Amino acid sequence: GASKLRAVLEKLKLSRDDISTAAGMVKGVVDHLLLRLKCDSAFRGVGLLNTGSYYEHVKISAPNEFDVMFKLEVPRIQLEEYSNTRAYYFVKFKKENPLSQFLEGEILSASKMLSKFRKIIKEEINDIKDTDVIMAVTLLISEKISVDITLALESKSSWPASTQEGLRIQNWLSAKVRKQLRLKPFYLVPKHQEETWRLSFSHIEKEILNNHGKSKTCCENKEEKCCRKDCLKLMKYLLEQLKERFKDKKHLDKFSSYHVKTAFFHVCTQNPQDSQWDRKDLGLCFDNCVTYFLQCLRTEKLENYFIPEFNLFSSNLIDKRSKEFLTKQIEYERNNEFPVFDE
Ligand SMILES: Cc1cc(Cl)c(-c2cc(C(=O)O)c3[nH]cnc3c2)cc1F
Ligand SMILES: [Zn+2]
Repeated sequence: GASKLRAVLEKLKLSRDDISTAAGMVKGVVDHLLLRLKCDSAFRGVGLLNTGSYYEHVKISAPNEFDVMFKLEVPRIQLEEYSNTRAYYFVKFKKENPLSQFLEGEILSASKMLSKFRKIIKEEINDIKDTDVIMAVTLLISEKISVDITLALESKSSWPASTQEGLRIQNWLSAKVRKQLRLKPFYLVPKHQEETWRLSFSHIEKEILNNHGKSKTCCENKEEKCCRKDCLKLMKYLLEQLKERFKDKKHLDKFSSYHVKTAFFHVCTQNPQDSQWDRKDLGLCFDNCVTYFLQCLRTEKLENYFIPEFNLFSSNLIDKRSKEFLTKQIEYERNNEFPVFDE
């Protein structure tokens, strides 16, 4: 039952001290690269974007994966939507800006900026090579710790129209809160071909996770302890284990913590009351997350949390057989009392 899930979470709590030291190994490399990129004309206004829990600047995507986001303040920015994709945009300017070396008429080239960014990193990684670190931009600190670095364009302007019906937290976190979060900046990340940038809102996650209840006092006292974070921790861990178990057959390579997070938060909108997340119902709640995620896998529909018209589970992004492989693996883990959590 819930007892089994609790022992998994307690096991995960002890490995938190090893990924706090690993977060430090990542922070040293990132601070070294930041003062290196800041001396450059193009990356003069480069800064670190705080997205997670460790130092705020470092995030976690898998047992050894780390996510770092380098922001770049881009004032006087005009966005042009690409072929009604709702998430992808061309970057255009409204004077003598430092970003001028990557322009092609009016369109700011993503590949041209990511080339200079990647080269400076590849250059200082060989400079301070007395700390084992090798190669959007992925590094590997001491044959174990993997770190994915992302160059983001910060826009302090209002969120584009595609987001209007996104962040449906009004009935959970409130309308007052949605308005305040929508006052925060948004980020543009190069696309994974065209010179387009994708809307990123990863920085908003830390805001909601540390203030996740309908009640302001959620998880501040024993009498109001919910199982929201625990369901996300268990949903994330389930995929990490499945990805490790089938790293041999490549079908789970496209699926990430991002898909697990999106689906979990959609269940938060679905279940806005803290009573729908009681700590005694850990098993029941985790299953509702598993069921919605399996419904997403089967229907080939997982909506971006900030852009409803953008499908993360589109045939274009992830193939149907990759989705059916995860559907049958999870369905099995559900029908075998989760043996991937065996200890
Ligand atoms: C409630 C909520 C839910 C989600 Cl899913 C995200 C979020 C968004 C992006 C993004 O690119 O837009 C992510 N990219 C990597 N992890 C990400 C997490 C932020 C939130 F505030
Ligand atoms: Zn809570």
